[PDB]
Amino acid sequence: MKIAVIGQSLFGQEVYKELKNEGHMIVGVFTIPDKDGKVDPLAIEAEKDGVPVFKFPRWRLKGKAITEVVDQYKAVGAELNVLPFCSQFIPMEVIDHPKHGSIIYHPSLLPRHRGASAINWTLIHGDKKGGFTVFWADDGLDTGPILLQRECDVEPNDNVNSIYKRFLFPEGVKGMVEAVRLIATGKAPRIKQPEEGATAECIQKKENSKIDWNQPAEAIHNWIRGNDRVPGAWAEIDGKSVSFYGSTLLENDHFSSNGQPLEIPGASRAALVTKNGLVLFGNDGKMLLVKNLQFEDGKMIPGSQYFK
Repeated sequence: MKIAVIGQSLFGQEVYKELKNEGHMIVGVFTIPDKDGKVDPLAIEAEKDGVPVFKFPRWRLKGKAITEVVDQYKAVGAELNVLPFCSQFIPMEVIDHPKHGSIIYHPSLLPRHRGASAINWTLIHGDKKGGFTVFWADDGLDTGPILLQRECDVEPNDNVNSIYKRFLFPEGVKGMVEAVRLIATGKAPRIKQPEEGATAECIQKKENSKIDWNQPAEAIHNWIRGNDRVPGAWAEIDGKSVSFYGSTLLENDHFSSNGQPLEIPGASRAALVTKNGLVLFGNDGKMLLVKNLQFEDGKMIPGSQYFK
């Protein structure tokens, strides 16, 4: 069928590539403008194939759809919109235009974790199960009826990168391909999202990923891994913003060490720089271990190497 891919990232690129390879006609790719002279992976592949690329800065202006860009969109004659990691606001005029409307990839088990940082919140909340949903876009945010859903276990030390690389990305690509298959072959369902279990959270940015120290060790562990790598949980240390990566919980066989104390403003007590990384305390007397630290615009350095 005729598909417009509206989105970005290597995930968007892979979904484009697999749909193409399944015999679908990609009539257009609609992605973000160039930033720092880097073209989005989705745009790179499309161009290589001669598929038309569009890079709208915005689809809307003062609460009204920009007719000139909507018209460019409508001209490619999509029969279905596919939205992998679309970071743009898409007018309902566009969402509803194709005969099959639009499907969206969402990296959580809807109705839980609506919002653009669902992977982060899956981990921040310490969920035991995670996964993704392919759903039909409606006018709300991640509220449309479910086409399909796939689950995975969340590992205790999973960060955003590990669960994304292990499951959400490669199975997510397959799920999108399968969803289009079901649509083409005419049997895709529209399961209304249940009310029970619905949650919605905010977008994670550097600013709001600052560590709140007045939590138990386990919650701090979840906070750090839930923002690792991006945007990077951080705290001020010695006047400067330090980001934390590679968290594990630490309970026992202590205090071997001997650690070198590191004051962290707001921490329940001083941290310990040790051979195995940076030991941090929660407000419950318990410990976590951070393997890697990063300063602003910085390369990562091992927690063990803080004073060197």
